[PDB]
Amino acid sequence: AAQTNAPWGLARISSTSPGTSTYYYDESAGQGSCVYVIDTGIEASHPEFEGRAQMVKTYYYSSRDGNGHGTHCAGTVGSRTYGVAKKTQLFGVKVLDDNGSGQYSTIIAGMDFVASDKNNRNCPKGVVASLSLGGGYSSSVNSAAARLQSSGVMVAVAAGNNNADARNYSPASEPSVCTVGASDRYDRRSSFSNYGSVLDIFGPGTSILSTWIGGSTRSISGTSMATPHVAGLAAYLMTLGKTTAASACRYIADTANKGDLSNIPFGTVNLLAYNNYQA
Ligand SMILES: [Ca+2]
Repeated sequence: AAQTNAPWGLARISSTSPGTSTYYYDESAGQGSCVYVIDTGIEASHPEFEGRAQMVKTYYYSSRDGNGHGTHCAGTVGSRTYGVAKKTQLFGVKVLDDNGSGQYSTIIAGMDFVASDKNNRNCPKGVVASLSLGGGYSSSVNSAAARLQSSGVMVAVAAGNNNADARNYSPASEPSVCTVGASDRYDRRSSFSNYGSVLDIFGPGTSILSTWIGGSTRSISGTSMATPHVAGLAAYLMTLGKTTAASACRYIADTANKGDLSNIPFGTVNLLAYNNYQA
């Protein structure tokens, strides 16, 4: 399949080089997979989700996304126009309030929720979780992410937006999950992107168009935006078979565009998420 005039990040994920604008992908499009977006929620009624999104959990007085961040991330995973895996099922877990804040205890509860909740969902091709959030190093937060991964969920987490070594942030610093840095449309490391040995992969993160609340769209930037490209890619690859939750981060790294990004600090992987789709 070919989507013309796609957001640059989608085109990038299916290209051996930067500067094209058509997204190419296998028509299966993540059908039969599921992605949990653990964030401020998802506006499930957005036409871009086509009934494939739903809220499954909140820790606040509402499950509504009153921020937009979660809706944007979900859009990059699986919206019809702005998404990587255009046929995946999207499950919203609201661990962040409408200001985008959340206590680590609530975030941990959300991760353990997903590890159990997947047993209440139909995801024959596999389960992914996208965590576009983080804070300072916490062994408890890292351990929760590790449990989620161990339970059979492909966990993708944002590296963070501090232009610093991600070793000092959680869940970014958890070795067993897939830690995602951000790049721009000219294949530069995004200026805010964290880096370091704990990173596994980079994805498009600067000026990313996606869904927003009130049935709208907007372009924003962050490792928060890179993460759902990788989460969607994992879901897509899992329905193709290609890989599994336990192996998807390694597979994505194995098949990535290599050595193409600029301003990657010595010691950080130079790997850009790539679907290796041959039309
Ligand atoms: Ca990691």
